[PDB]
Amino acid sequence: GSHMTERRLRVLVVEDESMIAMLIEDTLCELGHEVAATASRMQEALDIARKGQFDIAIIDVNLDGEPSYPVADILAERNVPFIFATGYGSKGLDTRYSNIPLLTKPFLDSELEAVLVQISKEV
Ligand code: BEF
Ligand SMILES: [Ca+2]
Repeated sequence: GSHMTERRLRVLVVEDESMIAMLIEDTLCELGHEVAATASRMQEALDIARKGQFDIAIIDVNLDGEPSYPVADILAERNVPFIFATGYGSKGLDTRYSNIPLLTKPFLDSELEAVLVQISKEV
């Protein structure tokens, strides 16, 4: 309807080290998001999952330890509006995006895709 949202856009992207940290400050720089998430954190990672409408969340890296806890995995068995990427590459996350913006944060076409494969969709 009319009463919608335009400032609730947030993206929580996390993983072991901070390689994802500044990797986010650049995303919000373009989107203008309010606050993103850096490094893997069970406390903040829970906010990207329990929120339900946090826009997007990335608890990548699930290898050499499978550090994804039941907060991201669960977030996958149902998949809401968001995106993800880990050593796996998304088994089949079903989001309202298109099942195309997913990966393992290999740094080369990851996060960018999630923001490039969308382009809003208003051509
Ligand atoms: F960087 Be998260 F290692 F996958
Ligand atoms: Ca990492």
